[PDB]
Amino acid sequence: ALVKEEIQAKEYLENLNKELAKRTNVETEAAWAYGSNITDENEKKKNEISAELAKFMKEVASDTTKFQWRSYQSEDLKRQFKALTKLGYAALPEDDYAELLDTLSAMESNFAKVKVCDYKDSTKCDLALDPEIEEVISKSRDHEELAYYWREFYDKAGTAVRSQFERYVELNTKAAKLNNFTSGAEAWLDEYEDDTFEQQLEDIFADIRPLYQQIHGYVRFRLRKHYGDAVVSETGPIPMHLLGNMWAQQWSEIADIVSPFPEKPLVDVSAEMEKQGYTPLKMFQMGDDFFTSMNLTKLPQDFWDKSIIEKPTDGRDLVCHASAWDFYLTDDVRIKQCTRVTQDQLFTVHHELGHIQYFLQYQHQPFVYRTGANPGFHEAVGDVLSLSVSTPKHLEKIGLLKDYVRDDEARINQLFLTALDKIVFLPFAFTMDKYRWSLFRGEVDKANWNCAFWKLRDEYSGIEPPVVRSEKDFDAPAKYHISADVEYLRYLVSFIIQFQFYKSACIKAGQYDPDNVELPLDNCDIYGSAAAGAAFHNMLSMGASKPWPDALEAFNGERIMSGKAIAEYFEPLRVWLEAENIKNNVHIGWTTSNKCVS
Ligand SMILES: *[C@@H]1O[C@H](CO)[C@@H](O[C@@H]2O[C@H](CO)[C@@H](O[C@@H]3O[C@H](CO[C@H]4O[C@H](CO)[C@@H](O)[C@H](O)[C@@H]4O)[C@@H](O)[C@H](O[C@H]4O[C@H](CO[C@@H]5O[C@H](CO)[C@@H](O)[C@H](O)[C@@H]5O)[C@@H](O)[C@H](O)[C@@H]4O)[C@@H]3O)[C@H](O)[C@H]2NC(C)=O)[C@H](O)[C@H]1NC(C)=O
Ligand SMILES: O=C(NC(Cc1ccccc1)P(=O)(O)[C@@H]1CCC[C@H]1C(=O)N[C@@H](Cc1c[nH]c2ccccc12)C(=O)O)OCc1ccccc1
Ligand SMILES: *[C@@H]1O[C@H](CO)[C@@H](O)[C@H](O)[C@H]1NC(C)=O
Ligand SMILES: *[C@@H]1O[C@H](CO)[C@@H](O)[C@H](O)[C@H]1NC(C)=O
Ligand SMILES: [Zn+2]
Repeated sequence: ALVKEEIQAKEYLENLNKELAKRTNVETEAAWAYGSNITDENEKKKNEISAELAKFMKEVASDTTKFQWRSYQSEDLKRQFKALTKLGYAALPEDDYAELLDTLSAMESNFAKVKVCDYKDSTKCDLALDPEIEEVISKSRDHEELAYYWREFYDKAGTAVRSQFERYVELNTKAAKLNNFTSGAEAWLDEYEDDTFEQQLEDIFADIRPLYQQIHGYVRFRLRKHYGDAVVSETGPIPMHLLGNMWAQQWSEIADIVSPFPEKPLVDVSAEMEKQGYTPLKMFQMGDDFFTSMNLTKLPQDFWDKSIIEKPTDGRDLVCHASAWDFYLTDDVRIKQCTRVTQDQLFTVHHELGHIQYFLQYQHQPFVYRTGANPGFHEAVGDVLSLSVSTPKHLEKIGLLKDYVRDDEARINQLFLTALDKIVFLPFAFTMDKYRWSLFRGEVDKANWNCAFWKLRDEYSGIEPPVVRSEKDFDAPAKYHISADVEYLRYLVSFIIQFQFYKSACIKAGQYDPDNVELPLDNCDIYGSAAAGAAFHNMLSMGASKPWPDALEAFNGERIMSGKAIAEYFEPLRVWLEAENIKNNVHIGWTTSNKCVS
């Protein structure tokens, strides 16, 4: 009978979860070694261990059918069993799985090994994205130099892996169908446990889109005054290489030329960090300080002993796109970041430590629950702190911002600066997965794959390549997450929900009151707030033990993903910007791009 079986099932899960942590530890160690040191030997080791774990997962999924788990009384037990039935890529036949792993490492290693030649010196051909190319894209205001680096990078990181990407799409689809999802789109969306999730995001995006159009319009106007109308047209999509980022995902790097009030202060603390002798170690210690100040968990000794926080100075190849690592034991958590001493990197450190904090908060949970409530939650944690770190309030406290007068004009500058990071990103993030979903779902013919990418970038973001592209190019994998097969919707979700978290954390900290002019949301610092920390502990400690609305409820009593909070934060900017665009007769919207030839 079922009563006795459910008792046996509980013991089965308890033992199996422990076995899964231990087996995954081994896979994670091999993946860490490869990411830290790209070699053919390490590639082989990583992929062989994964193949072994996949084989065990197949046996696990098979064993779940021996339990009448759908008949059980315990929602908790049922939730754990359901999690075990979900094989993902491990559902593929042995050979197909091995081919997929080979395809994935081929794409990640290609991305990591990209080197271009110096614009001024065709002899020097050892410039990597991190840090050499990214430095030029962010700092150069020479549009031809910018276009050179754009083309060189996209050709090498994107086009070079078209055939691999094609095989990846095929195997991803085969895997999804073996799990009885329609495609990889549905497989990814399953992580949000909500059949209306896509529509919810369409609705929120539609609400924020008009504000994005205004920012777009204003930035284009300002870029015309800098580069001239030969480079930037009034009515067309913005040439993306002028936006301070290789993928135009955030535009904060060009704030100095597009800021609302150029004669007023613009927060840029990179120079002060260098002046005060900041190091990657100091930055991480400061991040640790922020979490502990909120009564959250201190970084364990394993973290300091084992993390890589600076780019290695030997000749080795490695993945320099930052990552946080859970090894599924106790306190064995790690970061690999090629850290630089900049304002942006200080935020990145806090983002990374948000992942690490989540690992520590839920490490007592059964293995299947040791992940985010949904992927967006994991990405949001560190950003909530970064929002307060970025405030003039906090930056003055740590002596990085000097002689600052927070008048109305300085406030608009700061809000705009934040919008260039937070609002601008929304259409970008949506398109990363809208694109891959359409390929996964078989909605785009292979002959149209490249211009399908640029069409979305045009439609949603109103940006375009600096030069004419065609179906002879393949540009999507020039973005890390696309080469590395990392779902991107998590970041769109994060950028929305992080303002729900921030607003509530600020209210809890007594740092935000909508009726108190002295406590604006955009200058809230949650540093040292145990009350804000309590909310985080209540939520993060749950891991994936409950559907995400219950985790949100544990934080602030709400159960609904909402764009209300992000709109609330940016409302003073919206009012000012709508008026400024009218005052300057700023053209809003864009004609269809001519930069991708069919
Ligand atoms: C994705 O969807 C797939 C369907 O599109 C699905 O594939 C199906 O999985 C079924 C298992 O759940 C499987 O059903 C079995 O069928 C066997 C015979 O099928 C053969 O002939 C078919 C032609 O008619 C072919 O198409 C097949 O390829 C096969 O060759 C049966 O022998 C088998 O039966 C046994 O098991 C049932 C299970 O009973 C349940 O559990 C307990 C038993 O302890 C019961 O008390 C309880 O009431 C409950 O019913 C027993 O009742 C029975 O006595 C036998 O022991 C079973 O029906 C099916 O064949 C398979 N394919 C298809 C095309 O349907 C995938 O599993 C899905 N994948 C995922 C990951 O979810
Ligand atoms: O390490 C990562 N992940 C990252 C990348 C990665 C994923 C999978 C394998 C390997 C690596 P990253 O998001 O820290 C990560 C590394 C630094 C920035 C982050 C990023 O990619 N951000 C996005 C979005 C973005 C751009 N600018 C910003 C600024 C602030 C927040 C996000 C953001 C990007 O495109 O780079 O994941 C840890 C994890 C484990 C288990 C569950 C959940 C999470
Ligand atoms: C990189 O890996 C090689 C073998 O693949 C190993 O011999 C070497 O020690 C590693 N290098 C570093 C710097 O760890
Ligand atoms: C710190 O957190 C602990 C539990 O983690 C809690 O019991 C304690 O009240 C918190 N300290 C403060 C000052 O709130
Ligand atoms: Zn992250």
